[PDB]
Amino acid sequence: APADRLKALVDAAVQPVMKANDIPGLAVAISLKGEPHYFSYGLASKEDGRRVTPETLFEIGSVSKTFTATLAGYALAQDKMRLDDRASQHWPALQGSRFDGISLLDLATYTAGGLPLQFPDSVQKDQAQIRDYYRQWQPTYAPGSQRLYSNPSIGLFGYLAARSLGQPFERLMEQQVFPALGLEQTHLDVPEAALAQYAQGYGKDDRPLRVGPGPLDAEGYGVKTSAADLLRFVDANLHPERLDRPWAQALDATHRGYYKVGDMTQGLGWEAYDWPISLKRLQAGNSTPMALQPHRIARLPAPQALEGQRLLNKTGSTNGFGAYVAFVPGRDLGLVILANRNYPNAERVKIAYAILSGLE
Ligand SMILES: *[B]([O])([O])[C][N]C(=O)/C(=N\OC([C])([C])C([O])=O)C1=[C]SC([N])=N1
Repeated sequence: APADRLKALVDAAVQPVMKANDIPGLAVAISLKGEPHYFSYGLASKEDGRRVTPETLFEIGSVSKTFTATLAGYALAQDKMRLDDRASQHWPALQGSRFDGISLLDLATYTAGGLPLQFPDSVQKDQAQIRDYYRQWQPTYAPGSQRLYSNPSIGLFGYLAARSLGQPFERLMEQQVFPALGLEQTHLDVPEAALAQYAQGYGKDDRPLRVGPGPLDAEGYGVKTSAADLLRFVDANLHPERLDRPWAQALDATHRGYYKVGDMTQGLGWEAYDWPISLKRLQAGNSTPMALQPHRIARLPAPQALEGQRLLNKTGSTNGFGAYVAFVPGRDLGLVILANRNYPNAERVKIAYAILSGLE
């Protein structure tokens, strides 16, 4: 009976949304009172008929920001940086720039003063171009005052966290972070031996789309992972105490809220809501206006623990893919939804809300 009821709940949430958004393939993974449950739908590749499984690799886009935040949490645990550091402390090229007056916290939480959603098209994936972009950038408004969701912002946060540890960002993730979290199916650069698992992404007229190189891509949006590995990461977030102590502290650093915008409390990577909350309010917090427009923040007088009666979440998108992760610390409940079409955030949240409501 229980396996039949859980399958009926997840199918009822997923199937109409896959049909309505023409999603070729979708993987669900659920952590429920310490047990994993997987539901796999459709095709990883339409052309070769490869089916989605819990081992299929998807692009998770900005869910990568929670991994970037975890690396910064490790640098914090090691006393190699502090969130109140000026950004230019960690990169001499930025000395004398406006990054002398911008904190690592500002970069991590998109409050540096109007760093845009993307690097401009004039900035290619090239160390000198990225360096020169930051050297010349000037805030539109005071650092710390307005949230503008931004790849160059948290990208530079990750880049500087890696500099504080004295190694390149991609090497630290591969050699230290993924192994510490027990993640063997999680990649910034998918090995040749694993390419057979890499789903195709789909856009307009089913154009094939896998993410191409971009400036600070690894830090902002570069992770490819399976539903099973991403649920292992959610389970690490639900139980940091099970990891070796520096890594427990690194995860805990991603569960601290600094300010509110509407119903959302901003952490490092994770965004949190009170739980329960209406589906419409969870959709609104993950809406296009929240992501694309500047919002004045309401700063907390001290950092707030993102635990208990809360939902922590993150959306992630690339041209071909749409991911969503959510978990409820105080209920030991976690959810991953990975798809190979970039379909609306509101639809991702609709699936998740139906599942989380029915596990409740
Ligand atoms: B992340 O996945 O949130 C980073 N997102 C992006 O770079 C892109 N869109 O950003 C918005 C519109 C905020 C979103 O909802 O993801 C992006 C990259 S390629 C593409 N089609 N969209």
